[PDB]
Amino acid sequence: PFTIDSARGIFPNTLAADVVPATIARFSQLNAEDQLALIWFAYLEMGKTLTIAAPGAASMQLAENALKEIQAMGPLQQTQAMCDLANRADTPLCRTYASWSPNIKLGFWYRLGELMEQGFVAPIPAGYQLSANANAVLATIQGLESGQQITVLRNAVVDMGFTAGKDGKRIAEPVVPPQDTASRTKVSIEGVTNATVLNYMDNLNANDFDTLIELFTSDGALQPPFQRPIVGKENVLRFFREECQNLKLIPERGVTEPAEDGFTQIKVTGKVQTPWFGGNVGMNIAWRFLLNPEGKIFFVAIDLLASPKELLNF
Ligand SMILES: CC1=C(/C=C/C(C)=C/C=C/C(C)=C/C=C/C=C(C)/C=C/C=C(C)/C=C/C2=C(C)C(=O)CCC2(C)C)C(C)(C)CCC1=O
Ligand SMILES: [Cl-]
Repeated sequence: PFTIDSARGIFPNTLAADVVPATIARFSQLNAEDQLALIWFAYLEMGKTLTIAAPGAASMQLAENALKEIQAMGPLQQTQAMCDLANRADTPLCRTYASWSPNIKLGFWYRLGELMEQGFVAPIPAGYQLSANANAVLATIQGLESGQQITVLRNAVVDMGFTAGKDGKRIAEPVVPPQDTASRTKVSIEGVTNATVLNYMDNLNANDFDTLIELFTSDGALQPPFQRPIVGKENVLRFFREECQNLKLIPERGVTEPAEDGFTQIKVTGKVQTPWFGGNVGMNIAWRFLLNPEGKIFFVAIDLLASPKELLNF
């Protein structure tokens, strides 16, 4: 209950899927052309059984100029531009890309994937063979659960490009209006009646970010899977609005324990769906809450779990 960084240690039994950042670190070592080929390979195979949802119209508008610029290049330049993004080179295209929210980056690559499939953007060279390190990285990816697979792909996409400056322009999709109160569903969590946890889940499922943020302490933090804590209401609300639209949280069961100084620690396990895959991918998730004596959220961590065997009382 003293520091955000120490609260990171609550529920230390929770086995997170650290194969995801491990695999991202291996991927990030590879030659840029192998990075592009590997994801092409993974994308094609995954597309045999899982269809990515189409990017939103606003997103496509925001990426359109950059996409047109690439589409106007000769093939060798197209390949160089994509390598620039993978290498995190400092170029105008890489700076534009870095200014984008994850969803806009994902929609940019969604479009390039379609154009490569159609032959209008320089495809991976025919008969391309991955490097020794890259073939093993792909093998690991293809052995993971789909929820882990899609998280590796997102993290590879978000990592590309070049950030120059701390207070650089941030481009994101417009904020969706919250769900009308009448049509809202309420979660049920075995073992957990805590109103702050239930209101957390219900407000996020309704895209009601202004209500959600009011659950937090001023200095409170939210820790997304495999990322550092996002600290204080402005940064956490920013994150909700830019990155947390149209999720479906399906918490199942939890446990509630006292913590030092009248705090309460609560662990919930369940599933989450991203709007990119809808009901076809259910990620296995834990939430770890540290609530102050008044019930506000001092800290919440969201963990991608190593296996369904990490869900409480499987
Ligand atoms: C790149 C590339 C390509 C294309 C690649 C493409 C098109 C790849 C596309 C990949 C896509 C669309 C991946 C989407 C992933 C989404 C995830 C993991 C969302 C998780 C959300 C969670 C867990 C949120 C949970 C949350 C909960 C519960 C909270 O309680 C609080 C909020 C929080 C957010 C934390 C080509 C194919 C063209 C080849 C070349 C190449 O490189
Ligand atoms: Cl998402």
